[PDB]
Amino acid sequence: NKIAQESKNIWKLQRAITILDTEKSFLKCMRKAFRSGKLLQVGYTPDGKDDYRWCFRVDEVNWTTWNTNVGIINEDPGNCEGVKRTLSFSLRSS
Amino acid sequence: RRSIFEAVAQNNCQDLESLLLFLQKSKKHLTDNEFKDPETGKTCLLKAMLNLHDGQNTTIPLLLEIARQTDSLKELVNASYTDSYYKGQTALHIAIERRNMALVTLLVENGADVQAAAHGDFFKKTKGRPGFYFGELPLSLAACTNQLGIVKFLLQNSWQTADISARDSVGNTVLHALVEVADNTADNTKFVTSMYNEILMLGAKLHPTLKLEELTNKKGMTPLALAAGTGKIGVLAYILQREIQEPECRHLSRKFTEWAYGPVHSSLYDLSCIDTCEKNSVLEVIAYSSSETPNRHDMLLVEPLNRLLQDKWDRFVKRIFYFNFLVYCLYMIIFTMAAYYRPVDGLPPFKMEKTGDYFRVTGEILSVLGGVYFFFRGIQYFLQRRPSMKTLFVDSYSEMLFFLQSLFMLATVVLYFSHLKEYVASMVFSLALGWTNMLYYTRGFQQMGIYAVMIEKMILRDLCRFMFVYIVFLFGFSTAVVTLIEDSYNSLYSTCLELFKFTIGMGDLEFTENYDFKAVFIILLLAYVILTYILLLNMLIALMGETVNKIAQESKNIWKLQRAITILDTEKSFLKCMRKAFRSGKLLQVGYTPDGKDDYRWCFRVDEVNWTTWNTNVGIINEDPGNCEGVKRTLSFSLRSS
Ligand SMILES: CCCCCCCCCCCCCCCCCC(=O)OC[C@H](COP(=O)(O)O[C@@H]1[C@H](O)[C@H](O)[C@@H](O)[C@H](O)[C@H]1O)OC(=O)CCCCCCCCCCCCCCCCC
Ligand SMILES: CCCCCCCC/C=C/CCCCCCCC(=O)O[C@@H](COC(=O)CCCCCCCCCCCCCCC)COP(=O)([O-])OCC[N+](C)(C)C
Ligand SMILES: CCCCCCCC/C=C/CCCCCCCC(=O)O[C@@H](COC(=O)CCCCCCCCCCCCCCC)COP(=O)([O-])OCC[N+](C)(C)C
Ligand SMILES: CCCCCCCC/C=C/CCCCCCCC(=O)O[C@@H](COC(=O)CCCCCCCCCCCCCCC)COP(=O)([O-])OCC[N+](C)(C)C
Ligand SMILES: CCCCCCCC/C=C/CCCCCCCC(=O)O[C@@H](COC(=O)CCCCCCCCCCCCCCC)COP(=O)([O-])OCC[N+](C)(C)C
Ligand SMILES: CCCCCCCC/C=C/CCCCCCCC(=O)O[C@@H](COC(=O)CCCCCCCCCCCCCCC)COP(=O)([O-])OCC[N+](C)(C)C
Ligand SMILES: CCCCCCCC/C=C\CCCCCCCC(=O)O[C@@H](COC(=O)CCCCCCCCCCCCCCC)COP(=O)([O-])OCC[N+](C)(C)C
Ligand SMILES: CCCCCCCC/C=C\CCCCCCCC(=O)O[C@@H](COC(=O)CCCCCCCCCCCCCCC)COP(=O)([O-])OCC[N+](C)(C)C
Ligand SMILES: CCCCCCCC/C=C\CCCCCCCC(=O)O[C@@H](COC(=O)CCCCCCCCCCCCCCC)COP(=O)([O-])OCC[N+](C)(C)C
Ligand SMILES: CCCCCCCCCCCCC
Ligand code: NA
Repeated sequence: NKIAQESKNIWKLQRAITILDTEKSFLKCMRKAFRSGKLLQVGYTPDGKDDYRWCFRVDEVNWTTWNTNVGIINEDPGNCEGVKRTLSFSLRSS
Repeated sequence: RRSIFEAVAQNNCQDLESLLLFLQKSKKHLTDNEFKDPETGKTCLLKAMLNLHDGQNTTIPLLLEIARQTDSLKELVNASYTDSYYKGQTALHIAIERRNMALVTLLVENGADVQAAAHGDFFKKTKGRPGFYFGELPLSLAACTNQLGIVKFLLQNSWQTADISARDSVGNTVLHALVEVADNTADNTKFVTSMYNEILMLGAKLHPTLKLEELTNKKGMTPLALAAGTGKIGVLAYILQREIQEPECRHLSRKFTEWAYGPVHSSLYDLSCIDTCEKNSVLEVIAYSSSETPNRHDMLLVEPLNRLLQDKWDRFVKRIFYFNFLVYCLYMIIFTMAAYYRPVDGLPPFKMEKTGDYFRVTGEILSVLGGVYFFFRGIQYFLQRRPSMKTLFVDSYSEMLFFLQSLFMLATVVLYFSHLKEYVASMVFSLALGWTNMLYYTRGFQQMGIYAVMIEKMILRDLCRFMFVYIVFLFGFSTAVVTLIEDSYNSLYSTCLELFKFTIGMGDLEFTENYDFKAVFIILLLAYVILTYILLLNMLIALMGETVNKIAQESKNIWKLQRAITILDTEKSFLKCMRKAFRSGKLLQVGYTPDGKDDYRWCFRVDEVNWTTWNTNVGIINEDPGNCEGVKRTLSFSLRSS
């Protein structure tokens, strides 16, 4: 009754140590780890240069915060992965 | 060009007038079409609303001025993305997502078709990829965006009115699209049911002779059946308990009141598209659902579906089901005597000598008939449904075990005429399956049915997890024991068989002296009967208790679905026998159709009592002056007038 959630979270840590050891066992085999991510332009660095980062995408849905004039959206004009986007001349300026 | 999207992007309406002057001197028409952003199809208009600032660019008014003076205004507003991934997303769709009431007004003045189909892959069904499906049409975008002002606008603006009845690529109308977008969360459910009401009410003000909910998409699905086939319980609950108090939108109600004498009030639920209807019944779509199909088990707790099935149960299916249990018991009593009293001398088939040997053949012939019967009922279940390989093994646990029983029967026939003693091997399995399959017929009984659902769940989560680890340990230490044994229990079967005697409490810790190391032999069995008997069996009990605590309500709602599939199959088995299903309802006048004619509907009565809403000047009561079934009523000259 008590260890139901604790056992699920020891499991995910067990699986995690397997994920890491698998990565660390194959620095030579395949190449490294397949990088688990993508190098995306989130914006611009404060010195004006590009801010490219290895970033993980998580689609999310929200039925309460409808309007939310974000602006902080980094590539709105293309609205997905698709092909390369516009970068949205909003907040970024460089 | 390059600088135009730069200037349409940057809110700077000074350089544009210089290019109003430029495009004047060629044509503006193809040149804007040549100034569509390649690889996307963005003319300058779509670019503008993308890069807005506080709800206005201030180039959007100007870019309309370039297009109204100089010819061909339509090809700027009717324009859209050209790519296959945003195919058909006109600039009108943009204003609806960015929640700009104004720009929806501005564009529709200048054309901007309100029926532009946003075909693009971003705008298609779930796809397992990023995207938002709303129904491809701007009216459906507004409904799925919490823009009720933009809904009412696009239907009565002044110039071009949206079509409530129009369909998308997949045939889904707006209301279908309100079902596809639901996600079984409260705030979505609060909304979609609110917005489902308004368009559904609006479609009685405009186009008062349509009945939107009867509209079927490409897959022949209505918004109700699509809510039931896709697991949408909140929308289903809304559509089914729908009561609209407005006069000219009362016929669109679905939960009526027939009388209210004090706290008592008798409600009527329509049964259109729930009972054995034409295309897709809500009971069939719920009962015969694929296994993913979320909330299969909760969609029937939505009133009146419990009472409606419990009505069918108590009226014709209960008396038929108990006859099915009887004829199966007799069948099991007859295949059991025909097997108990089998020949034990010579090879099959076996000639007849005495009268006692005649009775069994009547029991053996008659026993094969049921195997043929339960064999075809499994072929019918296959072709009447076409279940996928997944659904075949994950929710059809009954039909598997009656069909499987049938296969051992026919194999018992193939071998009884092929001169082989292995008919007995199949014949005893068909018995053991058969008697275990009386646990099927515990589903006519609430306490025994729920009991047998728990048996199902225990087998699948608790015992299958158990028997993996137990067989790993068993075979594990078994090999370690027989390896140690030297010349008898020097076998892997007899050691695996002796190590299974421990769990059943029949384990000798000295079933061999034919070894050379005794510490090794007993440390290895103590290791076994601690990690299997003490630990893993008593752990199993602990897991079951955890399970029973959780599946209490889930097992009651798998039971009601089990019973429901029996109700439906009983109906569908007797299209010819009695007549159909006894109709489970009554044809009552709920009111008048908006064209003045009678609104007769097959409706289910539910008496209800209320000790809080005492006064409730309903008016929506449909036959108050007679206050019950009784004899025919007055119809109550209130709200109805025809
Ligand atoms: C490599 C091997 C290849 C094998 C290929 C072929 C495999 C064929 C068998 C597969 C199954 C083998 C047994 C293990 C699985 C579990 C069995 C069990 O509990 O399923 C309960 C079943 C429920 O019904 P339903 O389906 O209507 O319920 C569904 C269901 O709840 C669904 O989730 C709901 O969504 C849906 O609404 C609802 O409707 O209830 C009965 O089936 C009646 C009771 C039956 C008795 C239950 C006890 C155990 C029976 C099996 C043991 C038989 C003993 C004799 C064996 C002799 C030979 C060794
Ligand atoms: C030829 C002779 C053949 C053998 C004799 C049998 C012949 C065939 C017999 C056919 C008739 C079936 C029994 C009907 C009993 C009355 C119904 C009733 O009111 O039940 C009550 C409970 O009662 C139980 O729960 C009883 C036990 C249920 C398990 C099955 C017993 C079957 C009896 C025989 C076993 C034979 C085994 C096989 C033997 C080979 C009501 O049910 P409930 O719990 O309230 O749930 C109902 C659902 N609801 C409440 C949500 C609405
Ligand atoms: C040799 C070892 C044998 C057992 C190995 C088993 C595999 C190893 C590990 C299993 C547990 C981990 C896997 C989980 C799978 C989840 C997906 C799923 O649908 O699972 C289903 C079956 O999942 C099974 O694993 C059942 C497979 C065997 C069926 C029973 C055969 C009899 C076994 C008897 C023991 C003797 C064995 C034979 C004699 C030795 C159960 O999930 P569900 O029903 O969907 O639950 C929710 C239902 N709902 C969505 C409608 C609410
Ligand atoms: C699902 C079943 C439940 C009921 C059974 C419960 C036990 C598990 C069932 C297991 C099924 C396999 C049984 C043994 C193999 C077949 C016979 C054979 O040829 O054996 C050979 C292999 O000799 C060994 O010592 C065995 C080596 C490993 C074989 C099994 C692999 C793992 C199977 C899964 C293991 C479980 C863990 C993983 C899965 C959870 C020799 O041994 P023998 O048999 O004597 O062969 C004749 C030799 N003789 C000529 C000298 C006489
Ligand atoms: C939904 C849930 C309910 C339904 C459940 C449905 C059924 C569930 C159960 C399923 C289990 C069915 C197993 C097969 C049939 C019995 C074995 C057999 O035929 O033995 C024969 C041959 O056997 C061998 O030769 C096997 C050799 C490997 C031993 C491993 C299996 C031990 C069997 C027991 C494991 C118990 C494990 C208990 C826990 C799993 C007899 O052997 P023998 O000729 O006298 O001696 C040869 C010895 N030697 C060849 C090895 C040297
Ligand atoms: C979980 C992780 C892995 C764990 C690994 C664990 C294993 C580690 C251990 C490894 C060592 C195992 C023993 C090696 C062999 C010794 C000799 C032998 O077996 O028999 C000899 C003597 O037989 C006897 O019965 C006399 C006593 C023998 C020594 C007993 C040591 C007990 C250690 C307890 C340690 C507890 C460890 C608890 C571990 C939790 C030979 O004589 P026989 O002909 O066979 O005897 C029959 C005649 N008689 C009836 C007169 C006796
Ligand atoms: C409430 C429910 C549960 C309780 C009651 C359960 C049922 C009654 C309880 C127990 C049964 C008691 C024994 C029966 C007689 C022995 C066998 C026999 O004579 O014929 C054969 C098999 O028998 C059959 O296949 C069935 C028919 C038997 C013959 C008499 C008519 C019975 C009708 C029953 C109608 C169906 C059942 C009733 C429903 C319609 C024998 O075959 P043989 O190869 O010649 O073997 C020699 C046998 N002898 C030497 C002994 C002769
Ligand atoms: C010596 C003895 C003297 C006394 C004799 C006493 C005789 C005693 C009586 C019967 C003995 C056995 C005869 C066959 C019936 C087998 C059992 C059976 O059908 O159970 C069914 C009841 O069945 C019914 O309610 C209808 C009766 C069967 C009609 C067809 C018989 C097969 C003929 C050939 C047809 C070939 C073509 C097939 C298509 C027509 C079970 O009900 P169900 O609702 O189906 O539920 C099970 C299915 N499910 C769980 C998977 C959902
Ligand atoms: C889904 C499938 C398609 C469905 C639609 C169409 C279905 C087909 C239509 C009609 C039915 C016909 C089916 C084929 C029967 C062929 C004969 C036969 O099986 O003999 C078996 C006998 O039996 C035994 O040895 C023990 C009992 C097992 C028999 C299982 C048969 C049914 C399948 C149940 C599966 C259980 C396992 C799954 C559950 C755990 C095998 O042994 P044998 O051959 O007699 O060996 C000696 C004889 N020999 C020398 C000639 C070799
Ligand atoms: C106990 C039921 C019958 C067991 C034998 C099966 C083979 C067929 C027997 C009768 C012939 C049927 C066509
Ligand atoms: Na014991």
